[PDB]
Amino acid sequence: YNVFLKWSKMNLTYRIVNYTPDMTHSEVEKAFKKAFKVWSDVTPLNFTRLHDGIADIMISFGIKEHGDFYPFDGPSGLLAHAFPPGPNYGGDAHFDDDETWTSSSKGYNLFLVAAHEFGHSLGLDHSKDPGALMFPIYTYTGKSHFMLPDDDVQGIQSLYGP
Ligand SMILES: CC(C)[C@H](NS(=O)(=O)c1ccc(-c2ccc(NC(=O)c3cc4ccccc4o3)cc2)cc1)C(=O)O
Ligand SMILES: [Ca+2]
Ligand SMILES: [Ca+2]
Ligand SMILES: [Ca+2]
Ligand SMILES: [Zn+2]
Ligand SMILES: [Zn+2]
Repeated sequence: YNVFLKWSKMNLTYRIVNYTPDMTHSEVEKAFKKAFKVWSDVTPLNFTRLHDGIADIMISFGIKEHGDFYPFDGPSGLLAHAFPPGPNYGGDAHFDDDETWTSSSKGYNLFLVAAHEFGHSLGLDHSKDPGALMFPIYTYTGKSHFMLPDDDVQGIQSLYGP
């Protein structure tokens, strides 16, 4: 794993500011929740969704320039990114809506990206282990279950413990 500063608290909050047209509000909510559980199952980190106001990790769907000068690029290329732990933009996660998001395989599986992105949100950088979730390349397994690779368990736990 690779770490460049982690959250001083274990109970973090998150808010879904907007939704992509590719999935139902429910599909999106289910995918992010599951993504958060990936890290919550292996550390003491707890996540609570908020509906209004500012949360630690604000989740939004955008295109091109969307408020942080880290513009997206339309179809292909970048699909999403997040800021490391910290206030305001820190930990926030943005998803390029010029990409097709899905709960399955026809496009970018939202759960898998979001899980990868909340890795950054929590303080993790890219892995050198090709089978790691935090590896810089996205992949679909075609399998229903997702077990966080031992490497990311090691990485995440090196910052928050078991
Ligand atoms: C720095 C900025 C510019 C960069 N932005 S980017 O738009 O280029 C970008 C964003 C996310 C990814 C990405 C990488 C890896 C995954 N992981 C998996 O799919 C995955 C599935 C999977 C299944 C079993 C075991 C491990 C696994 O890992 C999921 C998504 C790849 C590239 C970044 O945040 O990575
Ligand atoms: Ca793109
Ligand atoms: Ca934030
Ligand atoms: Ca889209
Ligand atoms: Zn952004
Ligand atoms: Zn990444």
